[PDB]
Amino acid sequence: HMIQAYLGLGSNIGDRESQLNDAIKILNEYDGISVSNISPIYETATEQPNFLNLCVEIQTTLTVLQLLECCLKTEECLHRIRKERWGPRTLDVDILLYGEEMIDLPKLSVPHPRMNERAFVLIPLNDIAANVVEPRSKLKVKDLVFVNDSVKRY
Ligand SMILES: Nc1ncnc2c1ncn2[C@@H]1O[C@H](COP(=O)(O)CP(=O)(O)OP(=O)(O)O)[C@@H](O)[C@H]1O
Ligand SMILES: [Mg+2]
Ligand SMILES: [Mg+2]
Repeated sequence: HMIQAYLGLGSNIGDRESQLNDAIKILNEYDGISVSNISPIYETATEQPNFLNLCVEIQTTLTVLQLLECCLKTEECLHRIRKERWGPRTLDVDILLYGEEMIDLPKLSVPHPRMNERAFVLIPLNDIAANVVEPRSKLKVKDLVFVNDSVKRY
């Protein structure tokens, strides 16, 4: 049946905003995934560009492992098609939450085990998932989010 999940997307190279918008486009077009909500974008502040990050709410009929493959194929797709002969990767797609489930595999940890210490994740996530419970801490997102001045709305 249909599960609600949250993804975190980040990019700090090229047309960063396009990367993010293209990742969302691709994800929305996999079978078993539809994008139901999108956070605003945030910028986070040595000489390489700042990250843009956002969070995405999806409704999916996929298993969390199938969802992981979709995320990685999306990273892979955008990367392969980059102009620049080599360089740092263009896009990170991380699974933040999958229902209220906890998953501990070598290849997969959900909830993302570092989300709670990252404002560039929590702040955008709080814009679309304030009342969702993070099952490890058993706190809601809105109870975890904190102010961080280095994270600005873009
Ligand atoms: N919640 C999650 N979302 C996505 N990948 C995860 C994950 N938990 C574990 N992984 C695994 O970690 C591997 C690492 O890929 P990367 O994207 O380069 C880690 P990262 O996002 O750069 O750092 P981070 O995990 O601290 O954000 C993936 O191939 C995947 O199998
Ligand atoms: Mg990451
Ligand atoms: Mg990752």
